[PDB]
Amino acid sequence: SMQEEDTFRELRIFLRNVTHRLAIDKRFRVFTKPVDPDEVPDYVTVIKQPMDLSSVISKIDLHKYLTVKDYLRDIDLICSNALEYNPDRDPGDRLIRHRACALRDTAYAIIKEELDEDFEQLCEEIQESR
Ligand SMILES: CC(=O)N[C@@H](CC(N)=O)C(=O)NCC#CBr
Ligand SMILES: [Cl-]
Repeated sequence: SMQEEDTFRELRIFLRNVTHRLAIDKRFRVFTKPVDPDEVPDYVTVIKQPMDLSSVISKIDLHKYLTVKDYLRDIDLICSNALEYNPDRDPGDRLIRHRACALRDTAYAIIKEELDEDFEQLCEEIQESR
């Protein structure tokens, strides 16, 4: 229905705003664009589902997220990809892990404070009805 389409549009506006707030944070610059294959030729071979915030915006606009849970799965990938690709004890890898964990924690904290649970439940029930 049109009411359902209005629900999903509101979801996309909410998700674009959360993603923009993460993307303008200087800590998260490395996560704003795909990894450049030049600098990192082994990336695309180790990490089977690369994800970054530009890809998340593209997904929102392609109507790929019908619930906040689906969006958080991709935020979780940005975090877990960095834990997997940069697991060493040296400071460069520790800094990327701490930034990727902080992204994830920040997205979850904004959603805890600003997503109404009944709005998410509605999205879940429309998605399940399709
Ligand atoms: C290269 C690397 O090992 N670290 C990555 C972090 C990552 N897990 O995507 C990085 O900082 N951005 C890509 C580049 C380059 Br230069
Ligand atoms: Cl830096």
